[PDB]
Amino acid sequence: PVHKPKAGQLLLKVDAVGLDLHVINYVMHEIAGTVNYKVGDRVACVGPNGCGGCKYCRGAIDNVCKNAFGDWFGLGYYQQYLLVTRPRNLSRIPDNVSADVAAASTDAVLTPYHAIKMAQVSPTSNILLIGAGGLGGNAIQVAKAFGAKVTVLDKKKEARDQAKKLGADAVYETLPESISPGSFSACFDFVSVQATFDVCQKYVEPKGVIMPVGLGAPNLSFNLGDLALREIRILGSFWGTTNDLDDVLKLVSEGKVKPVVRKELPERVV
Amino acid sequence: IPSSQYGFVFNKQSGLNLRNDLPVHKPKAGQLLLKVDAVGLHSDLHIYEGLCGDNYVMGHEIAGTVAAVGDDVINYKVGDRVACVGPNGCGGCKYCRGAIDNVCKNAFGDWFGLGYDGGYQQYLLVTRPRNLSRIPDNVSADVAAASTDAVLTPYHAIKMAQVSPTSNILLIGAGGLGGNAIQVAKAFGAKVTVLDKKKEARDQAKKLGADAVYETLPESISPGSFSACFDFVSVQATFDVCQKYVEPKGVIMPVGLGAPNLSFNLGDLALREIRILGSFWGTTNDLDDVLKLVSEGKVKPVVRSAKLKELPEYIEKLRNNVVFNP
Amino acid sequence: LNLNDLPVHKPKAGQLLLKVDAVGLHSDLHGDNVMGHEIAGTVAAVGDDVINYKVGDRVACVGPNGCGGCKYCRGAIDNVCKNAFGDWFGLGYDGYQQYLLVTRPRNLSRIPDNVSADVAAASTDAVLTPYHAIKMAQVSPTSNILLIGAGGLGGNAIQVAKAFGAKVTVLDKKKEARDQAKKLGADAVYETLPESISPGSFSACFDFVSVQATFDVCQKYVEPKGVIMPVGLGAPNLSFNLGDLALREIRILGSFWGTTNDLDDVLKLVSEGKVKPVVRSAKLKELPEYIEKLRNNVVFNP
Amino acid sequence: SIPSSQYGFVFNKQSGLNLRNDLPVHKPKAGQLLLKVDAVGLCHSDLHVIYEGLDCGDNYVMGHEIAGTVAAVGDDVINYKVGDRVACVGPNGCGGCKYCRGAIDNVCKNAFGDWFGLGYDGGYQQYLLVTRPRNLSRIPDNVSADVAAASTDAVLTPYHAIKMAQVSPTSNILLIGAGGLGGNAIQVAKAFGAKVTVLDKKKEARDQAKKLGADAVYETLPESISPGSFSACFDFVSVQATFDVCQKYVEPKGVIMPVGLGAPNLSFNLGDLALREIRILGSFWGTTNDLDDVLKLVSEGKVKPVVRSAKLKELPEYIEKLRNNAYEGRVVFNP
Ligand SMILES: NC(=O)c1ccc[n+]([C@@H]2O[C@H](COP(=O)([O-])OP(=O)(O)OC[C@H]3O[C@@H](n4cnc5c(N)ncnc54)[C@H](O)[C@@H]3O)[C@@H](O)[C@H]2O)c1
Ligand SMILES: NC(=O)c1ccc[n+]([C@@H]2O[C@H](COP(=O)([O-])OP(=O)(O)OC[C@H]3O[C@@H](n4cnc5c(N)ncnc54)[C@H](O)[C@@H]3O)[C@@H](O)[C@H]2O)c1
Ligand SMILES: NC(=O)c1ccc[n+]([C@@H]2O[C@H](COP(=O)([O-])OP(=O)(O)OC[C@H]3O[C@@H](n4cnc5c(N)ncnc54)[C@H](O)[C@@H]3O)[C@@H](O)[C@H]2O)c1
Ligand SMILES: [Zn+2]
Ligand SMILES: [Zn+2]
Ligand SMILES: [Zn+2]
Ligand SMILES: [Zn+2]
Ligand SMILES: [Zn+2]
Ligand SMILES: [Zn+2]
Ligand SMILES: [Zn+2]
Ligand SMILES: [Zn+2]
Ligand SMILES: [Zn+2]
Repeated sequence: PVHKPKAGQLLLKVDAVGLDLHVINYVMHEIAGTVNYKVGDRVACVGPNGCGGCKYCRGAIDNVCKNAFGDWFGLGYYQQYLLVTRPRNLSRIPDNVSADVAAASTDAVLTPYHAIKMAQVSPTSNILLIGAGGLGGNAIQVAKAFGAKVTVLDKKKEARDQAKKLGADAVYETLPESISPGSFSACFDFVSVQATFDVCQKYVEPKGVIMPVGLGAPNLSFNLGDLALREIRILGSFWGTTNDLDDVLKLVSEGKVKPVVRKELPERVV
Repeated sequence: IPSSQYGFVFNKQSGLNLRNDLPVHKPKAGQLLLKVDAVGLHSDLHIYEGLCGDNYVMGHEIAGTVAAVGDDVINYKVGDRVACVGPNGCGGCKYCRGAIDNVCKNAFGDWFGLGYDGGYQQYLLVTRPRNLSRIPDNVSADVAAASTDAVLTPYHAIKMAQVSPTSNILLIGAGGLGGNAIQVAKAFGAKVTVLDKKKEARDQAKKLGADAVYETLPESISPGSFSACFDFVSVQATFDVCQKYVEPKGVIMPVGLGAPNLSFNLGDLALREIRILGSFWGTTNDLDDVLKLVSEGKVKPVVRSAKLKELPEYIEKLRNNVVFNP
Repeated sequence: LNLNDLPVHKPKAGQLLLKVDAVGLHSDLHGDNVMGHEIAGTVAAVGDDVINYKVGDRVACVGPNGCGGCKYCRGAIDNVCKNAFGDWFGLGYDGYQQYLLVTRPRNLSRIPDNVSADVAAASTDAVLTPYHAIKMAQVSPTSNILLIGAGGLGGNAIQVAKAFGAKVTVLDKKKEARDQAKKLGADAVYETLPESISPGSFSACFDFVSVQATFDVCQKYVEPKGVIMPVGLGAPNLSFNLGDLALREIRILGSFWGTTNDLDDVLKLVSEGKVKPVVRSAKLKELPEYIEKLRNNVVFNP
Repeated sequence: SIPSSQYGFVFNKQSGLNLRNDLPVHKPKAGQLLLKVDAVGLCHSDLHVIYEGLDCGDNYVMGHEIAGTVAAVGDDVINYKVGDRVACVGPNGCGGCKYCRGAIDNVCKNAFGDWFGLGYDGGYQQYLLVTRPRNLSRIPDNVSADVAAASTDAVLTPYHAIKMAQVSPTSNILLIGAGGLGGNAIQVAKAFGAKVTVLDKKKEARDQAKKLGADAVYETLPESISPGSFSACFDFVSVQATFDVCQKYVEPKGVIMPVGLGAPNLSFNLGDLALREIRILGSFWGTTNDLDDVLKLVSEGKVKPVVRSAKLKELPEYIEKLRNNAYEGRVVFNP
């Protein structure tokens, strides 16, 4: 029961789609396919699907578009053909990147890329990442590509092992006593419960940044005296922008990031 | 809304000519039709000097009222008052996405009234409504039109230079753009010193709020003491004053077009880490900002109105040294 | 810590001696073994190596008193120097006296000629602190800001913010603070934001109170990508809604006192008439009387 | 122990750079230290001083790329002790002005004419008196003095410029010149994640650029390279012809960094700079924090400066060689 219109629109034949739990009348957001654009172009979808006409979109921040709330690809707006209403929200897949890898890049890589870029990570950064799963594992690779030294905390042995293979410079279950408090230029929390926030706050340096990218609790608290006195910054981050997706696919193209991609959906995988 | 209208079309072979038999386009999905309320008129003269297009309605300073909208237009509705963002960016490239839709490669040759159709007509088809800015209720269409370049352009430069209330700036040339620059810079809280060779421009500069105005900087002004220098003339001599009087780590903005090339002293630029920044027109978001400043009374552009049919008479006048209502 | 035969130190090579002209007095009420952290004076003697100052220079002290040698100080962020914790002027290190030894002259700001020592002293914290926060938030003439709490700091914040060209809305529970806020140039002043103010509409929210309720207003009214600056210290911990912070990309930025360069900036604004701190003068010997008064709730010439 | 006399190379406007065997060795005062020089680099900037009248003062020991070991300290010095290995921050900032306080101690007004080996005494000698020990950076254990010396300028200068340009893993950058500075710039830029294209007029510098990790190296950019396609252009030569290539190939809103000093003046096309919003950013040397960052990159193996050593007495021979562009990479001298 398919669509087919195009006035300022295009038609995308879906080649790969990635797989929500917190969510759980629209087809359900990690999309790569084939058709500023001409038939045969390979493209990936920028989930936040910004309007393109507001101050946020114009802007460089099309991910926080107020007009598109409730109209994100597969989350307000898993199917064989997708009529793309707003072709501005597409990114060209490079020739050497497969549709499967592109699809797996549209969120699992895009999201930590956007946060790392926001934090202004550089080859002198000394960063802490908490949680090395879907997002976290890609965050390791993105961070290393920015030149950073990367320390990973994860409760799960297997995630610690994967983190070592993906290039982390140190991996631990808990930070040992020899790690000085106040020594990391940035802390990225992919878990975001209170305990994990409190470690970011203890181990972030003065003027450093805490990026609570995970969504593990509805509220978090920070110590105010400490945040003020040491000028800590907490920056929210959501998904990514169209330009960020271009950047991600370039990194993936150049071999700097290799996402791990693997419909019994009910039972990252693409 | 009518099916025909009048307007002034430019052709490389025969200049700018009245046509009273022009079509009025129906918007497609994604487009809108603007009823032109005011359209401003030196860049149109440059036309006589051989610059940008071939068979387009001129007029690049445009204010109007949305008359009809296509499908898939959700940001605007009939009756909305809007001003056009001249560079008319594509909206799909990295520059536009971006925050720098003023340097869009895909829109070169497609700017409003300078390659694509503009405001010297009654009804303008806007192919890219993203390139519109809402006119506040207390701002007239005439003043909005006069803001779309004369205020937009210096505002874009001043914002890029990151001027603040601790800035100590030098502006060279207080004419059309320079005078508006004075007002914009004061609204950012800056101290403003103005150099102009013409007595009348110096007088006007005082009236517009400059803190000091001079023909030449006196010997008591220390070299290396201004945080930013904006040069609205841009010949070598005025560049050299910017370079001598800019502070270390300060910025020179050569916003005028008085010479095709300018030289800088390299040892000085390097040692004192001087920055030279190019600036062109402005962005959509800059226009929103400008209209807010105008709305709040912080900037008051100077504008006289006339009927669009009078345009040829005023073109000759400007050529020998104003907005239009269609 | 009490009052008439204290010694006067001779500076070593890299030090200087400051003759105190004015010293300001809330935090004093709240290091071990001279207080007074809002200091203006005149250089009275310099040590052999000192090239940036000479006898007769009028200077104000930047309270955090950074070490000058660490990465934070080198840096541009001398206000968060780890080495100087416990060594701040009048809060761990020695203005409530006639002559102050400045170990570390980099932590001084030249007072402009047309600014009095009294005003300079009242600028060193009451103006410096909100200036530092406003500058960090990158306020501009297009900014639409909310300030909560219009007292000592908040009132100066109003004037600093208006100098940057911002539109300023003030919330305060106390009628008299609302009145002062109106006089100091705020564009709108309220006891509670009326229902007509749209949520998500302010580019920056500065909370000079910083209890939970006041944080929650900042979080409801800050626009996407906007900034919340919890400058007050009204609770030890505050909480934020995560989904909202992430989804709308809100930023919370800590701010502490100010830097040496910020103090140069503040004294320039004061010099140019942009900010006019409110100050009454008295003799330093009167200090104990004014301390009691503020408790049951001014600058001093030694 | 420490001798009371020593040898070194002094510059004077009247008679150029000359060996002297009767130089004093100063005893530090309270806040000072004495550095025994282990390695000192030679820079193309020494040539501008000797042969082009680039005026930095008169009558000082040259050598501005300095690594050594603390030989004695004055009474009040606690941050360093005898035996510490340190490299000098060339601009030798005052520490007390707004620029130094600041984060920009490289453009200190007070220190004009007082830079190590360029107004104040430098490293072409056995023992250097350091008046301001703030302007030192600790050499990590695994970094040799020769490499640290090369790092104080040949690496520091391009690091500072690259950082100022905000190079990232999505940057596509052009570097012109692959000698002392340019070779390091290659490695620094790769550590920031950039794609790097190099131009050099000398075959042996091109060959070295390839070995240092450049993604492309050319004499002249081929036709397949689109104008307006580089996010940043770093010119380590800075003559009009190389500036023009930066200006043709930089993207809109991109940056041109004229780090080299090959002409007294350069010109730009104004219409092009304005229309495409090109930025030209001056960059000088680097800062104390930058040097700590650089030595950490070198220590972590991300940057491996190309350096060959020689005895300080050989300096006049290597000066001639550099003047004729006769070697690649840096040469440093052991006193
Ligand atoms: N901000 C955004 O735009 C955005 C986008 C996508 C996902 N998310 C959120 O990011 C989070 C991570 O998603 P994912 O897909 O990578 O998750 P995932 O399940 O693949 O991985 C979670 C990891 O966290 C580790 N972990 C959990 N609790 C821990 C603890 N207490 N201490 C140390 N390690 C711990 C687990 O061992 C696991 O390795 C989720 O909360 C998700 O809702 C946010
Ligand atoms: N960030 C720093 O570096 C720094 C420096 C100095 C002081 N401070 C802190 O800033 C805060 C204020 O200091 P001050 O000198 O301005 O205090 P103040 O007593 O002079 O002013 C406080 C004002 O807040 C108002 N207020 C209190 N609670 C309120 C609420 N719930 N809602 C609305 N208004 C309320 C009061 O009516 C009064 O007008 C203090 O917590 C102080 O410790 C911070
Ligand atoms: N801005 C600063 O702070 C600063 C600091 C140090 C050096 N410099 C300047 O940087 C420049 C480079 O110094 P260096 O020590 O690396 O020089 P070097 O002599 O070690 O190397 C110069 C390189 O440039 C190449 N080259 C020369 N002319 C060329 C041209 N026209 N086109 C392409 N390639 C060319 C040569 O083949 C050689 O490989 C010098 O001018 C020096 O004065 C500037
Ligand atoms: Zn939008
Ligand atoms: Zn997903
Ligand atoms: Zn575009
Ligand atoms: Zn115009
Ligand atoms: Zn410090
Ligand atoms: Zn105080
Ligand atoms: Zn050198
Ligand atoms: Zn050098
Ligand atoms: Zn200095």
